[PDB]
Amino acid sequence: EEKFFPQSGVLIFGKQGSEKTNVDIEKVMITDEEEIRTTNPVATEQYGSVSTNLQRGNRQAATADVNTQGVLPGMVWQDRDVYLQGPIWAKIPHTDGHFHPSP
Amino acid sequence: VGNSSGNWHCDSTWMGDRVITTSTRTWALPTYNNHLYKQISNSTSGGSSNDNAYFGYSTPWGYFDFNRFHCHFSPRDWQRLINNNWGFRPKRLSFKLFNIQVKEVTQNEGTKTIANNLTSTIQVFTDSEYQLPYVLGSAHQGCLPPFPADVFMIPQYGYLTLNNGSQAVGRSSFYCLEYFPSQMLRTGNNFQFTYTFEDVPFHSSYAHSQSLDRLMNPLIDQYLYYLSRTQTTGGTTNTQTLGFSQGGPNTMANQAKNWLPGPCYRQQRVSKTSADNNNSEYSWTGATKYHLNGRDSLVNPGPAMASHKDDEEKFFPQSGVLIFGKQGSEKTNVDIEKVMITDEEEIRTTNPVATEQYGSVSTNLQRGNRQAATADVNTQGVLPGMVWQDRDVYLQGPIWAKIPHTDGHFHPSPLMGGFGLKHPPPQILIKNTPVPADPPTTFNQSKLNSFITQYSTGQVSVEIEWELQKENSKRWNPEIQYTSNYYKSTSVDFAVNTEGVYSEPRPIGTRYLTRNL
Ligand SMILES: O=S(=O)(O)OC[C@H]1O[C@@](COS(=O)(=O)O)(O[C@H]2O[C@H](COS(=O)(=O)O)[C@@H](OS(=O)(=O)O)[C@H](OS(=O)(=O)O)[C@H]2OS(=O)(=O)O)[C@@H](OS(=O)(=O)O)[C@@H]1OS(=O)(=O)O
Ligand SMILES: O=S(=O)(O)OC[C@H]1O[C@@](COS(=O)(=O)O)(O[C@H]2O[C@H](COS(=O)(=O)O)[C@@H](OS(=O)(=O)O)[C@H](OS(=O)(=O)O)[C@H]2OS(=O)(=O)O)[C@@H](OS(=O)(=O)O)[C@@H]1OS(=O)(=O)O
Ligand SMILES: [Mg+2]
Ligand SMILES: [Mg+2]
Repeated sequence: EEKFFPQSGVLIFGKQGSEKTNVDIEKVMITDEEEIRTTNPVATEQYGSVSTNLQRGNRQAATADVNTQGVLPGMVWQDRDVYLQGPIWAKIPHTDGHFHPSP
Repeated sequence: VGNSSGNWHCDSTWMGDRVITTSTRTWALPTYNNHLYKQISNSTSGGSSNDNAYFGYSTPWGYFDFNRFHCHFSPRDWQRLINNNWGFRPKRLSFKLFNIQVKEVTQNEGTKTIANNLTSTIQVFTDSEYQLPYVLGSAHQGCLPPFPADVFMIPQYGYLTLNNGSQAVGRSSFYCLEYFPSQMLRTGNNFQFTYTFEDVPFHSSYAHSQSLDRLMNPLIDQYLYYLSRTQTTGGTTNTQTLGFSQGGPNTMANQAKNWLPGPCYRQQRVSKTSADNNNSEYSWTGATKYHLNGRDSLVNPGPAMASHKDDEEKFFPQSGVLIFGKQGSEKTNVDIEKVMITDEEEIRTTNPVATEQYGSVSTNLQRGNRQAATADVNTQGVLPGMVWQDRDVYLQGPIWAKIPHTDGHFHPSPLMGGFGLKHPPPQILIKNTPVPADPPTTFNQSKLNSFITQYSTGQVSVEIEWELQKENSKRWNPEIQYTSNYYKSTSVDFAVNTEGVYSEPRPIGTRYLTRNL
């Protein structure tokens, strides 16, 4: 699925000589993430499917779809890549509640 | 008898990075259930279903309720701490109870007389191993008098175990503290012990200067682009094109950010005015609640959230924040006139608004034939890239809590705000020595029930050492501070009405000092 990519999911880098607006795909270099398809799901894709209520001998068994999700124990992933044509490090917000402050 | 136990030591001190304070007060200790245990389950409930099920007992003993601030600190000092330091935590603690006085009481023909019975004694201890159900942290009332001169009584003690509504599973334990060591103490005999905390992140007592959405410079743009043109507004043939833009000093909303708002949970937006609320009883129905073993229940005093957005003073989460009735509030249906609802117009920088939606996500997969769907997202979970700040302090509230000794826990920061500990300060329990009344002259197989109604008093000492972080910021402009309104009022704030009974005009938070995010 090279054609499709997250609308705002990844990064965009215009080749040398790009104006400020409405430039075309001809100029930028969109970041393909066909690499993490091992651990991390696809944002453009659904995530899972869960039970809707409680099937029974009279009422049919429902199966709800799950697009958005949260985190739970038993989950492992890998943050975004590097892209030297991009940022190198970031700044963590000095607050109290933070989690896996990976950029 | 011919000697007192300990002076009255109750003041505050600011040695700088530390601040020691203690509160000396007096109490009273009445007998209970006539020194008898009880089995309190939904058999004494009288109404509730598997929703308010409870199976526990009632111990004749009592415990201490000093888990608050307005009862440990004075108003001014609180102000002192708040307006000066960014963060703080508790370091050391001590406890002393003495000058005990037992007074038996006879009741001859409605004509009762209170004499003194020094011959008696008392027994009290502390649960270090945390083998007893931690009760505090539930923020039950009957706390130390948020005032010094007034004395009070120690609340009885009762706990609960696993239960199947009106009954209990075998896995429903049973406890009896009288199976523990207790510093048997007679009058004239003093009592003291010592405790120390462990490391805990200082409650971030500060307000942020910027916001997640606005932490980026304006004068510049982002060499990074984004999809700002799905179609081509080149006329009436708005085909499917791909225009892109960068960090517009105006399009900063569409700009690029690296962090994300903390987790959330959708609440029901109510209002302080009446006519703004619909006309239906959703207090227990249209409310935000969870489910557990059928025992469905609320999901607050809180969540990890901020009350509302800008200029929405009228609306507040239904059950999102705390509620504190001014001095002199009954048990039910009192009106908004009495309580002091907690406004959270402070965290609108990091944490979203529970009464508000959270986000909006793609529903399926747009295409040239089928339209692009956009689903709404009220509830959420947590993910990397999320940062927030737990609830505030509210000295008219809890001070710390108790972490459940389990395996799986996460950011055990309390939902009632405050501090959590894997090994919290113990629970103090006391009882009056069972004085068996006149026993039968001849033998009897049964046990003794007859006693002498008696109680005692004494002084509660509690040294709380404190750590702090003061504002070192170069905020050129005068940040905001908290101060009693400088005008003239009839009854001064936190003052004693002409009847000695004093109250608190308003609740107080910490996030005051403008700390750069
Ligand atoms: O307790 S639960 O609501 O969770 O559900 C299990 C039992 O509830 C029923 C009936 O309710 S009861 O008053 O608690 O006994 O719920 C299911 O049916 C009720 C009304 O149905 S019924 O024809 O009288 O049995 C509906 O709603 S409600 O009770 O929640 O107000 C529910 O269905 S619907 O999708 O709105 O049509 C349904 O419950 S649920 O929404 O799935 O939770 C009985 O359900 S049943 O198993 O499907 O028949 C259960 O009791 S039972 O008599 O043993 O069946
Ligand atoms: O594989 S997916 O289901 O995820 O979707 C992409 C392709 O599936 C279609 C058709 O299905 S196929 O049998 O796998 O080739 O799904 C979309 O349409 C199907 C039935 O449509 S169609 O007219 O025969 O093309 C619907 O359902 S289902 O296949 O899941 O049972 C879906 O639509 S609906 O909302 O229920 O009406 C729809 O898929 S989805 O629910 O969005 O996942 C084709 O979809 S399309 O791109 O919208 O046309 C895709 O294949 S395609 O032939 O290349 O288009
Ligand atoms: Mg239901
Ligand atoms: Mg589908």
